[PDB]
Amino acid sequence: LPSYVDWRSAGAVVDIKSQGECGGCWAFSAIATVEGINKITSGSLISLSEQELIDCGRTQNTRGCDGGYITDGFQFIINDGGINTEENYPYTAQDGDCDVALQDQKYVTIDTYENVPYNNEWALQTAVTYQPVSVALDAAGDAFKQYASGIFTGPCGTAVDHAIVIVGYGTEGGVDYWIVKNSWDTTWGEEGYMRILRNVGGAGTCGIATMPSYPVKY
Ligand SMILES: [N+]
Repeated sequence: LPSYVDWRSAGAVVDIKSQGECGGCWAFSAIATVEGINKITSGSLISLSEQELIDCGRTQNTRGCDGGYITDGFQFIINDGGINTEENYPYTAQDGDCDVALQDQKYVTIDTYENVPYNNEWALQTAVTYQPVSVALDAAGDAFKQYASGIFTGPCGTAVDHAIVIVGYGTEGGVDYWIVKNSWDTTWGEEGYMRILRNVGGAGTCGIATMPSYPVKY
């Protein structure tokens, strides 16, 4: 595998978004990876609707702004036969009525999704080499909330509660890192992104390797 991977350099990452107070990061993350795979496969980068997942994708324990799971985001897209764009069904940071006319308007599709073997940074690295990957990490501590720059090393636990997207990896000064796209606007981290310590074992830094998944588009 390569020593550096950055999906931004390949035109496969939409500009940073901001989720506000709604706890819909599960949607932010699933959408970011679907945007990525769509670019890779079709050659065109389109910003997709997190709002549609929040409003129309409620299922089991995935309940809009109340929280949910990345995989239920992928499953919504699969079961619906597609997803609409950010421009057509814009984000409001609220739990709303699913707009069915907009739900029926489908521009991008995926075929299935896969889970990366949990707690295995090598398997995660391999997956990131081919496409952006969705992950969840423990973002509850102030160190995470306060992050402004550098390769973050913690402190943080491994009981995940915030979904984000890995868009690459690299090494600098002998220190391996993952490049993470967050949905907290460009005013958090390095213009909206974070570099976080890689190859630490087990669940990874802040549990970043404990529950990865990615969409598949043949
Ligand atoms: N849709």
